[PDB]
Amino acid sequence: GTSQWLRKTVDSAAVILFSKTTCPYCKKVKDVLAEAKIKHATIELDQLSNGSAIQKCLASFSKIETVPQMFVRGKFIGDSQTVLKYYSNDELAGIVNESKYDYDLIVIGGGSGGLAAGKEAAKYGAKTAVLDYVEPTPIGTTWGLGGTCVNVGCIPKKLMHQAGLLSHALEDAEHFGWSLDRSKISHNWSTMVEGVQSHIGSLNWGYKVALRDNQVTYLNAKGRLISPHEVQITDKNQKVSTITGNKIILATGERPKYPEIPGAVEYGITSDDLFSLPYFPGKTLVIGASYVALECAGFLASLGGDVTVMVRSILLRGFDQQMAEKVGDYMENHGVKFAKLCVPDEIQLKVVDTENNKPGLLLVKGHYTDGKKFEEEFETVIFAVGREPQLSKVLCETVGVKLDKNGRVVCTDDEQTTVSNVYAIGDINAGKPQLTPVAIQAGRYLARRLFAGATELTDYSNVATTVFTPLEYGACGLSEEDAIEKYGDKDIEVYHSNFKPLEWTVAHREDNVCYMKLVCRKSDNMRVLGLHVLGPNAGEITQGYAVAIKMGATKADFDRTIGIHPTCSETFTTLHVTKKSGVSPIV
Amino acid sequence: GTSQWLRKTVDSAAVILFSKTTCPYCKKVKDVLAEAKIKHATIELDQLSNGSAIQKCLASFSKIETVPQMFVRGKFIGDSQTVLKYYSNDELAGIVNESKYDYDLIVIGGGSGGLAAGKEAAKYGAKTAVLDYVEPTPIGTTWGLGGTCVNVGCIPKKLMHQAGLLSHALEDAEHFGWSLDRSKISHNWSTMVEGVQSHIGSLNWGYKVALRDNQVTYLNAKGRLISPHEVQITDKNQKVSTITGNKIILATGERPKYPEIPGAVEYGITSDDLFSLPYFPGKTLVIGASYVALECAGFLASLGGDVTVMVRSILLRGFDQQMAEKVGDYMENHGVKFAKLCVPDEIQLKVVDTENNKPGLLLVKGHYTDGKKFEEEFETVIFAVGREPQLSKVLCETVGVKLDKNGRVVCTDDEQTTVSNVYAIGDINAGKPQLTPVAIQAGRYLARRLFAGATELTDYSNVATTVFTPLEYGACGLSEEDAIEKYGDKDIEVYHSNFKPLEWTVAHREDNVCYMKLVCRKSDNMRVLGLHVLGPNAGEITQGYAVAIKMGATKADFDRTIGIHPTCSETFTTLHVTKKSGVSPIV
Ligand SMILES: Cc1cc2nc3c(=O)[nH]c(=O)nc-3n(C[C@H](O)[C@H](O)[C@H](O)COP(=O)(O)OP(=O)(O)OC[C@H]3O[C@@H](n4cnc5c(N)ncnc54)[C@H](O)[C@@H]3O)c2cc1C
Ligand SMILES: Cc1cc2nc3c(=O)[nH]c(=O)nc-3n(C[C@H](O)[C@H](O)[C@H](O)COP(=O)(O)OP(=O)(O)OC[C@H]3O[C@@H](n4cnc5c(N)ncnc54)[C@H](O)[C@@H]3O)c2cc1C
Ligand SMILES: COCCNC1CCN(C(C)=O)CC1
Ligand SMILES: COCCNC1CCN(C(C)=O)CC1
Ligand SMILES: COCCNC1CCN(C(C)=O)CC1
Ligand SMILES: COCCNC1CCN(C(C)=O)CC1
Repeated sequence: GTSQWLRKTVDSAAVILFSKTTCPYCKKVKDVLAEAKIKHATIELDQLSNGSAIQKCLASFSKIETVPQMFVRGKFIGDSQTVLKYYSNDELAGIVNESKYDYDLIVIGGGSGGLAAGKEAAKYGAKTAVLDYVEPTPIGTTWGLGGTCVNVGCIPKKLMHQAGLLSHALEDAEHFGWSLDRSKISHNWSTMVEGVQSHIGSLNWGYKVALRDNQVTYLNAKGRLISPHEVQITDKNQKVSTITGNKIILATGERPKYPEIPGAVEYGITSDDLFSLPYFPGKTLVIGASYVALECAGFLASLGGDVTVMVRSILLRGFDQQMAEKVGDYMENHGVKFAKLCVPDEIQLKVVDTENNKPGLLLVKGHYTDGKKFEEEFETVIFAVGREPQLSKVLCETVGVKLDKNGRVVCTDDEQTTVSNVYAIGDINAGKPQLTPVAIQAGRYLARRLFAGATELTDYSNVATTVFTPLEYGACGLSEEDAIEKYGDKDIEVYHSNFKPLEWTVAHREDNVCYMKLVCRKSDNMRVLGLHVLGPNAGEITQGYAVAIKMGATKADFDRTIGIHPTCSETFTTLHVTKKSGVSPIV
Repeated sequence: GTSQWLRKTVDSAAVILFSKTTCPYCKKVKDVLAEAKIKHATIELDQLSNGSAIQKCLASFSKIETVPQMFVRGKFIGDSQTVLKYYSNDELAGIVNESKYDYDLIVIGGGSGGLAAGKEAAKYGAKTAVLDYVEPTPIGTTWGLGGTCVNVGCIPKKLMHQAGLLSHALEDAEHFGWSLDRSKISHNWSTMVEGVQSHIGSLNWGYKVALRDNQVTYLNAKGRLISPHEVQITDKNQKVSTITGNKIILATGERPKYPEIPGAVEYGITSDDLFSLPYFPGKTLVIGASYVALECAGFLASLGGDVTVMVRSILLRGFDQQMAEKVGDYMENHGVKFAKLCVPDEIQLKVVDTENNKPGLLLVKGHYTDGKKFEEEFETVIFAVGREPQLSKVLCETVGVKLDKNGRVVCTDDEQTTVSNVYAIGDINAGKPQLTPVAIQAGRYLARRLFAGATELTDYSNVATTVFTPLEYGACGLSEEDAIEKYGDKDIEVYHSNFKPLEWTVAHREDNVCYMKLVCRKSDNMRVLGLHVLGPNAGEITQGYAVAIKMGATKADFDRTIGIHPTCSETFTTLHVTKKSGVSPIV
């Protein structure tokens, strides 16, 4: 038990000191390592109820039972007198750098998860390398260090969402007394892109500085695992070489899919291209119905564009479908057109003019599920029909890492693959929510278990989400249909209400469009199984409730907590209308 | 136990039916009452684990042990056969209206608490009257039904706060690509007031409609309790009369104080006057340092005004003083001037011109705590030096209701005064947080205990707050200094961080001004004693965390919950820098 943990810790830590906070001999070893700038993990035995037991187990490796004890990569180095001897004789630098491998850790993929894992491991003295490379899109788009979220995801998406939101603030201002005239103001796409891209540039540079300051080696190279400990790297000159590492973390993410039709790759774009596009897209077709599709369509319309969304079946598959329909209804009332139950069959009438900053023109042909035909011209066509990994480029199948039927890595609950020294984190971890804060938490927690003897696992359940459509949708836990499927309609109670933000009153916005509900399990003290809210700032509203749901909140916990007035969020503290009662939810 | 509860319930309920959901004789009595439009409370004995015991106790009043049993104001009316007999013989209307008093409930005060209490009591068949009157301010300002929050408080304050916030949205828009020029846009005060006042007007009317639709009598009259059951009312013609009631709820609120100096009442105004002022105040002095003072100063500056705040000692006395100082520092960097350690001694140079919509001009003289002199001219002087009840106008001291040294009503934990049939709720309840949602919860819960046999008490602990200064400040639980005083510095750990909203990046706003912290008790599993956040949308951020603190969240509960990205609120899920460590909190 304790003995099993200690063996695992000693074997995988790079440099680790067993100590006590009250021991001057430990302090003198700490000072020597600090001064030689040797980084290491420290385990303070007097701060663990298990400490006396661990102290005895140490003797199985060192034959001594006292503190301090220093280990390097599984080898007992010495006690106080012995470490200071190596220091005085200038033997200590060569002792702590001695390794069977080039690196204690190689991270393949320099995005949300991989950067977090790499920086946290180097905190504890692991010799670490982070590999990152960006395969260009079909039209040649590329970007800097940091992954999908930073460069072509959460960060630019929310900044352009904010640009769309400011449209409505400009309209609202006249009602609150400001002298501007909204009808005489227009938007400049290229000015917005320049500002967004300048912020992303500071993030790329910030990550390079952070790695250098943690003594992490950054290689801008394409990595391929060719045996359990060997990574083949190809650089920007196509020079090829091999590096070795003790532990391997796979963190290579995903990229957008294209449908298998004529013209798609040649004449359409994806979200990868949109966030740095030099010209306004113009009349735009978005094919797909995921949150990427709806978020992108939504801000394009708020920035004055003519936007159509082509929906194969339903909006936001996998989310609560009542809330998905209210989301789409809001977008349709505020400009966005929808081609429902429709798929494309083929896509060129005019070539893009990059010198004069003008889109081309495309003819899109498709059909509806009843057989009727679709045909219409667009300047830009954006595909948002999902994302997939490409692990055949990352992973020789003879290494023995097991993949599932979607090509994602099958992992134990501590992120281990079927090869004992190889782990996987982030979007390529089969079955996990595909989100940036999940990837960061997995990576940081994993590095602590490998190199600092930590035990805490990542908790993947009830992770909250927000869809940043023009009216935002936040959620935590089960959709209503999923709760009813799992427990039965008789055992589910739903409390709900419409609401109107106070900010919408003087501005003359709509009365009964914002909405919220709690899905509860009757037979478990009315436990809150799922929380759902459509309204402004939905992400800020939802976040704090995710802690309470993590601890098992019930309806009674929401009732006894007092609201903050005036806010949108306070409506959750006084809900009382149930769906079973048939009483209207309007304000 | 059960017997004691049942006696209390039967004695104070107006009309109550003891029933079972599976009994057709109960359903036929329900239908008869429903059809005669007799409102009543219902207690379903098969839905309480205590039901069999209650069924036997019923026989102490009726000599029968079966359901249904109908009671009116403490008197057993009959079983099924007997109730339908009264109905068939047209004796039932006169049986349920029979009362020793005019009303089952008289509520004195028609604001946040009083309106909530009155409407909830009439739900259960209590014959109810709500009295409301608005004493005019020194210059003659008055307003309609609904209390301080609706008319001269939370509602207009936040709407003018929103008007100030839109200033910064107008500036931000150019950076996000919109073609407006902020420097050429001005604000029109009277246009804003017209819109704010139109919304308040719809609230006044909405409350009158709601009372009529619940069969509550609304009397626009000044009430005075002259004996335990007698209320003297004076109407708008000074006609005087007396009405009687079984239960009395006092809910009369507070009004602004004036300092005892020459010129204050004659030439200054308070928040009561500001929210409907026909002209822009111009160059304005705000005397005081409470949240009212800072909120009002803050939006006046955002609307283009020249604003000074005169502070006797500290800002936001009673709130966390580190956060109070960051609040004030932000206001000072964005325009607001401060006269620190200063008090006024006397206040006319020009009379207000109401025909041409122009303020007057005043000379203010004062002194600093070291003895130096203050002297300066202002167009408007606003006093925000606290609020107080005036219960000598509400309450003959011979009734025997006990007051504390501040003139607030001393209450038991179920809101009872020292007179057994008289209760107090809202701002006049001594020792309670003075907030609109506390008053609403107290009133609704109290009406259910009086007239529906409920037992749940209002929980007054750890009630969250938000100060709507230009940069908002939300909090829940203990300030840091209060936690250190109660538990000792050694037992307190503080995790904190600066942050920057993603929306501030492209807009080039400040890097290290937003701030958050968790104050935790080491010896109680790092329990979160207090949460503090300075930033945009602080009220929406804080609300949901109040549920988790109500259930006793620890630091580990915050760590294991995953963030929503990108939001301000997610920074609470990854805090790690402690104050004890001395590590900088900057981004
Ligand atoms: C449009 C869009 C919007 C999104 N919005 C949000 C949002 O609001 N909130 C949220 O939580 N999530 C959002 N996401 C999801 C989020 O981007 C991902 O969940 C997250 O980036 C996953 O991180 P990761 O570490 O798994 O991979 P990534 O961040 O994708 O990083 C992987 C990196 O590895 C590189 N790489 C690949 N193969 C190799 C190789 N062989 N050698 C070297 N390097 C390689 C890739 O080029 C990339 O740089 C969004 C995603 C998209 C597409
Ligand atoms: C400027 C300002 C801003 C505020 N902002 C907020 C905020 O953002 N959030 C928040 O939670 N709280 C806020 N508050 C506090 C909130 O207004 C009060 O806590 C709340 O109104 C208390 O309600 P109440 O029922 O106790 O009394 P009130 O709402 O004051 O109602 C009492 C009513 O009784 C009437 N009355 C008095 N005497 C008699 C009599 N003898 N006969 C008949 N009627 C009588 C009064 O005229 C009044 O109409 C603010 C207060 C102020 C002053
Ligand atoms: C067969 O190997 C091709 C490798 N592709 C990439 C292209 C250039 N890369 C970078 C670092 O941009 C790294 C290698
Ligand atoms: C005065 O010059 C105006 C610029 N001419 C542009 C050239 C490019 N055009 C395209 C590509 O359709 C549009 C007209
Ligand atoms: C001595 O009694 C004076 C009563 N003052 C008020 C003035 C007029 N009121 C209203 C309802 O506006 C009610 C009575
Ligand atoms: C053309 O008329 C302009 C209005 N004249 C106003 C009259 C009132 N004045 C005061 C009260 O100072 C200011 C000048």
